Amino acid sequence: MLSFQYPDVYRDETAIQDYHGHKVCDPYAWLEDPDSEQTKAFVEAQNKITVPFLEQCPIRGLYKERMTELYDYPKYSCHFKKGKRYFYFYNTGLQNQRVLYVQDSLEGEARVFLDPNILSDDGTVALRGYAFSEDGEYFAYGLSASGSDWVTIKFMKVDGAKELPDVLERVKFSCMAWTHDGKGMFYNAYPQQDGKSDGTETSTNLHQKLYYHVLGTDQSEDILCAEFPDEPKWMGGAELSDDGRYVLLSIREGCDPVNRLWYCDLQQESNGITGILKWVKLIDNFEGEYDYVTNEGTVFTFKTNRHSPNYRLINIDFTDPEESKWKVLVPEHEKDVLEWVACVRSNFLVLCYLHDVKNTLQLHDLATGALLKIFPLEVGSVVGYSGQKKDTEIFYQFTSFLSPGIIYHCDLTKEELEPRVFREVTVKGIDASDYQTVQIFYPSKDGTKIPMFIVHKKGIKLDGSHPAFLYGYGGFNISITPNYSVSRLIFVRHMGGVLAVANIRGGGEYGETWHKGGILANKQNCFDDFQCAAEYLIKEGYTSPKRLTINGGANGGLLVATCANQRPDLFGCVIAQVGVMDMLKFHKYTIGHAWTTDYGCSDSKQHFEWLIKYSPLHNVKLPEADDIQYPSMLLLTADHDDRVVPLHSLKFIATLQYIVGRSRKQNNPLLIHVDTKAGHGAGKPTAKVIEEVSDMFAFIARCLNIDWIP
Ligand code: PRO
Repeated sequence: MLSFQYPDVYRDETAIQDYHGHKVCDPYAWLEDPDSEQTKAFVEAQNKITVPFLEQCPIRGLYKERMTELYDYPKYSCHFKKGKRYFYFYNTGLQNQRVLYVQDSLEGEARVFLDPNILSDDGTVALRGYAFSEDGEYFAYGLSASGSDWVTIKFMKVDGAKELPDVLERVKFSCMAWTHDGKGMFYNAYPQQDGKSDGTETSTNLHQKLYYHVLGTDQSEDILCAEFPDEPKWMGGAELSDDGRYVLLSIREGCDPVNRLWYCDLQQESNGITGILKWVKLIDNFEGEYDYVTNEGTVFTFKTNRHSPNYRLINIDFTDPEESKWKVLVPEHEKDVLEWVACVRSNFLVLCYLHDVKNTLQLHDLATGALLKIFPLEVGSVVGYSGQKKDTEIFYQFTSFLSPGIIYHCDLTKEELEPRVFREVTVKGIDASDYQTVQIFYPSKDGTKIPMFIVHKKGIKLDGSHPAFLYGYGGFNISITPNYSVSRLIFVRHMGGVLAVANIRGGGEYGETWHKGGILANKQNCFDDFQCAAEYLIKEGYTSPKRLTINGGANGGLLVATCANQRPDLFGCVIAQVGVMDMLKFHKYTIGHAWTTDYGCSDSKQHFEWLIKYSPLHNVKLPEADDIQYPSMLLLTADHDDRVVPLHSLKFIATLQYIVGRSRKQNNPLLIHVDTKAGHGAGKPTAKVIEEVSDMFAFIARCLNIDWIP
């Protein structure tokens, strides 16, 4: 029969909970405890069968070698100036973590400023956030170990790259902002909690507070500047205005792009920062987002979505704060989303728009908002930018599906502006001209036209014979734009596959209306959109059900897992990374309470009724037809993923193996791989990234029996 046997997993049939009258059984509830011998044994047993399966066919080694070769290309970030020096991140190619360099001039020799690689043998300690003092002489940086969201903030004196004694603990989802007097830095921290705080715990994160750390002191001396004891879920991030006069507090609750905005005129403090600041509650509700751009005196420019779904720029004068008095600096565009805006060279605004899922970059006048210059870009994404108000030049990084980055530079002091190539890297082995990217719009179930990028070798016959890899996310106002992925291109070139990315609802591709189209009561829209994408690829002849692989991560993991339950006949392989699988209990762990803005919460009868319909953990069912089985599935998670606690995947795989894996007609494998010293994904070292993609494509290869193409 099969080559391996699924592990014995105890079913606690007494675990029954009542959700507003509906009895729900959770037989693997015990997997919620990561510290138990039972759970440890479970993980060990699952990995024991997954690893040999993935490593059996030599195609994995072929893929790993090719990935190690092709991924070995110089990787730079935009240069950015702080004080009298320039900084930039650079990875020579295969370093586990990118290194931060410093140079005293653009033509000067660069030296290593911060090398995270020497902090661990395996590169599992990574930089997570940083902040330079206004004068650029001091530097704060966060470090996370094993992929955890938890951070320890450390400090350095820039001149000489001197280590300082200051260390801040209990930092997570924190701001980092220095006051311009150079005395200290604002940051967020959570209260002491029982148990561990290393990324392996599941404990809910509440009561985050805003503190001020004076350089040269112990964290126990830190000043508490803002706290919301009556609102446990609020999170207040601080930033200083460009002139350093005001502390702007952005309070968020949940993941919607909205925030309260309070301010503190530092000059009005009785005796400096000594306790809870004299906050003026400018915007004291969660009805809209207000993202600070710059200010001229009391006139503050904010990027907002207040009655502007595609976003716009408005000016609020603190001296005449009523909404009826706000000035619209740059009106909302009928369809293009204003993604972000930066102020540079005092009176210039850099605006980045998303037009049909492709970026555009424009320069505008701060005083009038009028368009001054269009920066030419090919089809793709702007994924990096540098240029603060006092800077006189900008750098920006562009990427696409077929090419790594091109970093451009533009000296804004020249009357005739014209960006110039500053850095460009070419991957030897992947000739971009051999492939093509197309964008099509397909109708979903309800008729809504959804965009989808498709990348493939030029001149293929659309006869349905090609394996395909369809990616999707769908939620949280996140736009899935073009990105350079050598791993995916190896699938195209060496596995003869077709790549597709569906910009389903719930994302931010078409503004807040697109986001609202895939949340709460309408979450099913996401799944319908994605299923329709698969149907489009099949109908048009790009692939066939048995040769189609779907992939998503986190909320995207929820996407592909649900699609496997709803339309098992439509896919051949499903790879769900760090997915949210238990939609009834997600809100109980770590930062999960924040996702209720997209999903709702089971505590509500109304929400429960939406959730129970698509929750992956609660919708595993044998297909009715004798000729339909579940697709091959691979769940990927890690023991320090404190963003989406691994229990989601643990309970889901147990359920799949028991309900579906035991069926005689099920021949496709249902596996999970739980990595160690890793988390959700941010900061994952190069070595691990390579192993992961090798596991993914090896799985696809074995399940669909795809031959390697040298
Ligand atoms: O998608 C992610 O990365 C997690 C889970 C949904 C919200 N944030």
